[PDB]
Amino acid sequence: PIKFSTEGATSQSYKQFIEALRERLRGGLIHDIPVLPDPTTLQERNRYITVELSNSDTESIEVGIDVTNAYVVAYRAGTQSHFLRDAPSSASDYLFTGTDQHSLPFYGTYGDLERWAHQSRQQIPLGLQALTHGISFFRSGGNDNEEKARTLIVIIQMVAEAARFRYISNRVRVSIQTGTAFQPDAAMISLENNWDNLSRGVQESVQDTFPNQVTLTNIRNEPVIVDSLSHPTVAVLALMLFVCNP
Ligand SMILES: NC(=O)c1cccnc1
Repeated sequence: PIKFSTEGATSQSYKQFIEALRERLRGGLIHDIPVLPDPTTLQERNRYITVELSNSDTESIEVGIDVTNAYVVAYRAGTQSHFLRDAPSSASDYLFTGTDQHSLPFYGTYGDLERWAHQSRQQIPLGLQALTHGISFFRSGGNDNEEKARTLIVIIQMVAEAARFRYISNRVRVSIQTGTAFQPDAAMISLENNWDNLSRGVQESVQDTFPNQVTLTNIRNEPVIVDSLSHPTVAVLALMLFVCNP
């Protein structure tokens, strides 16, 4: 059980949490870049992990994560757990099996979460206070589905996206260090939207060239063409989705 506490959290305690998560998720290396396990050769008993997100010794939740794609597929508060509508069928066989499991009304995608939250990622603040607020809300068991979706958007980005992208983990680090919430910039959003694109480019590459060019967006809304392993933005990839072996 990997843990992160918001009580007196620091840039360092958050970084160590993300590092521990990255170490558990890594299935291997491709072109020196960590990659998640190949789902087709992964044993189901090794597929799902739990992360504990706590505000104090008395207030904590857990999130269940699919190691094949780093997706949050479920969360738990006490004796009750809740699974995303499109959770893999096997997720509930391994996660929170000693709870009453419930199906959430929305899919775990940004598309549906943003629809249910009535807010885009760009509009939802991130940082220690947003995470603290979300932990309390899930532990309280409130049935507001709009806030459930917003809370997952926060957790997903501060946990899963941070694990995937050094840019995002560092941005959240800065937020905790400075105690200043932030909204995801166009660079952060573009990375989230192109994780599988970048992973595929790296792994299908030939002579350091991506079969297909990936188009990212930088901080100032300008397109940045990415078609090779040497491209500076490629360094921000901490964990890749498995697409194919070389
Ligand atoms: N459900 C998730 O963890 C998720 C959703 C969208 C993008 N990345 C992760």
